[PDB]
Amino acid sequence: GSSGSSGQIHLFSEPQFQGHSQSFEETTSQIDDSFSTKSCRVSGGSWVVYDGENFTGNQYVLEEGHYPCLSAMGCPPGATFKSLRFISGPSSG
Repeated sequence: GSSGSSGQIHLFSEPQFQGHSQSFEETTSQIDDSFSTKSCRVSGGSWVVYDGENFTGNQYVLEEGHYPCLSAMGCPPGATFKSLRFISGPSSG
């Protein structure tokens, strides 16, 4: 039906892409032990991170790029993502 540029997100427990790391190619609902994430890495489409489970609560999207810290992403100092939603952003049609 709809296909194009692949998408994926790379989360890192510690800032500067350090410490623990977790990548998600498909839409996630629960994070590994709700492991906090200070830095992330978007690649191919945007990604929404909800502090609540089942994509509930507040949502914070992320453009394509490299986020060394949270500030740059916008998220407040002390946010914990529980669910993820891969955004195909662009679509051929």
